[PDB]
Amino acid sequence: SSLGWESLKKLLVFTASGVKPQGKVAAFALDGTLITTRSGKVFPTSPSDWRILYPEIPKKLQELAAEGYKLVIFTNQMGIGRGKLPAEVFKGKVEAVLEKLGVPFQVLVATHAGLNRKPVSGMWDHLQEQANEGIPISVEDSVFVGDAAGRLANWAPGRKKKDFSCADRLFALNVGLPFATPEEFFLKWPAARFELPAFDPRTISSAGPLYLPESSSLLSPNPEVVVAVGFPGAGKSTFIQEHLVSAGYVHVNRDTLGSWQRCVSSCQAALRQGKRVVIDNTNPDVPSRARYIQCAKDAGVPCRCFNFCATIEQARHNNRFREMTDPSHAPVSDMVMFSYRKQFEPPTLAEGFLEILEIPFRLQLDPALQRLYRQFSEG
Ligand SMILES: [Mg+2]
Repeated sequence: SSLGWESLKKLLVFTASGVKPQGKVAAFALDGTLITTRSGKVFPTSPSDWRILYPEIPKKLQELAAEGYKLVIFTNQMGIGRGKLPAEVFKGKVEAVLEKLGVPFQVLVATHAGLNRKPVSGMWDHLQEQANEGIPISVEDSVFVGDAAGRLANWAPGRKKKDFSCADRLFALNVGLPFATPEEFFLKWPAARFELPAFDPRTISSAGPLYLPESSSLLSPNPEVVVAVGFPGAGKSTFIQEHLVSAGYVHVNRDTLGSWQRCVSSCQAALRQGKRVVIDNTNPDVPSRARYIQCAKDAGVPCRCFNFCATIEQARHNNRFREMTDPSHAPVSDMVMFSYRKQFEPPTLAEGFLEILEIPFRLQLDPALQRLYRQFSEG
């Protein structure tokens, strides 16, 4: 009898009869890799809407098992976490697929966004640390096979669409696994052309200066207004807390003050009191920023802009990292991200700023969290 299903926080694991721990793994995505629709539709019409993708598949799997590879599936199924796909039904579909494939598999299912969702390596770490009886797995001798491979359109007849995702290729990259597409692997087709995301989080450094120009000072001894600018999730608020509010700057958040009449009133009152003020908002465009410049000008104090360099990709990456690691994080919607980008006009001295400091996007974190930060986290 099979050890069967285990249900964890944001993970399902199935261990078939005959699964043995091994020092090397041949791992597979499920949908689009081992199976596709029987119906010939892009998306399955029922739980039973599947067939084995290529008849070459079972033979390769038998060869792999005979060579000592532990056969494993790593499948994203966020429809389960979203409530659109019942777990108990998906479990049944998997068991039927495994029956048809005719070999013992261990299956890991990422039901939610976060640490377990490919390309993040959570499922690999669960396999290694919890589900392989303490046997170290040689990543160099293993392989991951999947269809979310970032391929350009037309790698084969009837593939006018590029891959929906690069999550499978990126999962392999994060873990250090050799990677192949189903057609490369099962069919021995030549390598398909693919693209990787433009932002590579492995390139993120703690290095470099905190701000530029370095000859400048983050603080002023006299009243002033600092206007922060940068994507939400860029880490503006954390920076502003650490360096300005800790130094006694009055924190101004337009969102929470109600009107402008009140935001500018707050600013003006702080300035009369001999205080320095920081505007901690996205402030993407000239009109957003002009209200604070005018406030400063009226009070006769300098206005400076702190321009956070994070790109949209870096911001979204940071947002996903914080969602996975920080229980106080307010998740930023893609709606607000792309909205900001639409509105963004870079700050210039012409608007009326005394100076503009650039704040490079830099790695802030426990060593483990640093390893996690350098993982691609979206396909
Ligand atoms: Mg797939």
